[PDB]
Amino acid sequence: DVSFRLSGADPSSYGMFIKDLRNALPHTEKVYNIPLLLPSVSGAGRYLLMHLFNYDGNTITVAVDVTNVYIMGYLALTTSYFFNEPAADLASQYVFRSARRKITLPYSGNYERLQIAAGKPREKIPIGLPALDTAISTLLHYDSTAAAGALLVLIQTTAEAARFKYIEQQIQERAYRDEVPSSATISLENSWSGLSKQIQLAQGNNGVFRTPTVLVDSKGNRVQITNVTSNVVTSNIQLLLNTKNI
Ligand SMILES: C[n+]1cn([C@@H]2O[C@H](COP(=O)(O)OP(=O)(O)OP(=O)(O)O)[C@@H](O)[C@H]2O)c2nc(N)[nH]c(=O)c21
Ligand SMILES: *[C@@H]1O[C@H](CO)[C@@H](O[C@@H]2O[C@H](CO)[C@@H](O)[C@H](O)[C@H]2NC(C)=O)[C@H](O)[C@H]1NC(C)=O
Repeated sequence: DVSFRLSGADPSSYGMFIKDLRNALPHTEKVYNIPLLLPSVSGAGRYLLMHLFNYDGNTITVAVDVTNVYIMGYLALTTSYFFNEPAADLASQYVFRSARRKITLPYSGNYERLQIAAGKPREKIPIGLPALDTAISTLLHYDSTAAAGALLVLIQTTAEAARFKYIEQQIQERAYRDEVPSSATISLENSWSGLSKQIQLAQGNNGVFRTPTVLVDSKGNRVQITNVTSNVVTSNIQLLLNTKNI
C-alpha cells in the first residue's frame, strides 16, 4: 500500500507520497527511460490501496488500477463506493470485501461526466493539498454531488501528479493555498494517453511521433510535440499507459 497524511504535510512529504505511488506501479520494461505500465494483471494484484488521512487524521482507502492509474473506488469507514462502470464493478470483486455496504456512485470515472455531476469543469476547481484535505472530508460521508468535485481533486492530486512531474510540482506549489490547475496541467492530463501511445510508436520510428501531440506549455503557450527529445518526454512524463490498453 501507500499512505499520505495531510497532517504535518509539506512539499517534501507529498513528494515522498507521489514517489511511493509511482514505485508501487509495476513494470517490466522502460521505453525511452519511462516505465511502461503493464498490459494487465490478474486478481487482486491489479489494485493498489492508497491510505489518505486528512488534517484531523480521518482516513479513506482509494483502490487504484495499477495498469492505468485509474481510481476505481474507495472505502470510507464501513462503506465502499465505486464508480458506475464495468471496470469498477470488477474491482469491487477484489477490494473492500469487508465493507458493510457497497454504494455505486451515480457516474463513471471520466472527467466529462464528473464535471457534469459536480457542476463546474476542472478549470474552475482549485486543487492543492488543502483541497485534498477537503476532498477526503467530503468522501467520508456520502454526497454524490460533493463527491464528484472531491474526486476531481483526488484524481488530479494523486494519479495525475504520479503521471507527470510538472503536475506533481504544481501541487507542491499549492501545499498551503489552493489554486485552479494551470492550462498546462489540464493539457497534460488530457494528453497522457496520446503521449503514452506516441512514445511507444516512436520506438521504431527513430524517436519520431507518428502523430504530433499539441500541448500547452508552462508559460501558457501552445507547443507541438513531435519527438522523444522533447522535455515533456525527457523530464516530465513518468509512466506510460500500455498501447494494449489504447
Ligand atoms: C477511460 N478512463 C480514464 N480514466 C482516468 O480517470 C480520469 C478521468 O477520465 P477521462 O477518461 O476523462 O480521462 P482523460 O480524458 O484525461 O483520458 P486519458 O488521457 O486517456 O487518461 C483520468 O485520470 C483518466 O486517466 C478513468 N478512470 C476510471 N475510474 N474509469 C475509466 O473508465 C477511466
Ligand atoms: C524534435 O525535437 C525537438 C522538440 O523539442 C525539435 O527541436 C525544435 O525544432 C524546431 C526547428 O527544427 C525549433 O523551432 C524548436 O523550437 C526546436 N526546439 C528545441 C527545444 O530544440 C525538433 O525540430 C523536432 N524535430 C522533428 C523532426 O521531429
